[PDB]
Amino acid sequence: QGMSDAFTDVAKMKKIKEEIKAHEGQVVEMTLEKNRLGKLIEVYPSLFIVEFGDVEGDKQVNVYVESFTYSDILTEKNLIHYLD
Amino acid sequence: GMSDAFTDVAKMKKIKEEIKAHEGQVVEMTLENGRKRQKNRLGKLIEVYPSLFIVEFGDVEGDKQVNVYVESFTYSDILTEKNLIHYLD
Repeated sequence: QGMSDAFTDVAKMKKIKEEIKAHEGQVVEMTLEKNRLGKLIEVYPSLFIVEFGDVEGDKQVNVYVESFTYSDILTEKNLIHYLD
Repeated sequence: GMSDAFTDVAKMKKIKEEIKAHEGQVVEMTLENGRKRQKNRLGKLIEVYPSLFIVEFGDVEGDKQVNVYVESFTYSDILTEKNLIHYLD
């Protein structure tokens, strides 16, 4: 007895890409497996871009931009949560 | 001694101006290494931000590629000549 179809790499990757695209322009909470809030400023086919340091509740002196691959999420290197 | 045209402050101001002015248009870029430029690429300057800019490669006529991808660059990357850039009309 194993994780359902919902947890195959192909299913999970499909969901990750969908969820990221759907949240473009909105706030995300992200970790490095020190949590940060960022704005999802750009979403592209092979990468996405987050601006950190200027979200209310997580304001920092340094405002910077970081790119992530979808693999960063799939592999659980970085965890992401989509804030409404 | 090179003139004030080539001080870091001068060059940074010009880089930022040139990128801002060229948003939406085509750039030619290549990595600094030897005299004979290798693997030059054409891309569209699709976004300009305060700390960086974003180029889409692979869909410019004359340099079309199977894979279309974006890459971001800092203004420091250009200032320090890690990547070379030219603004095509």
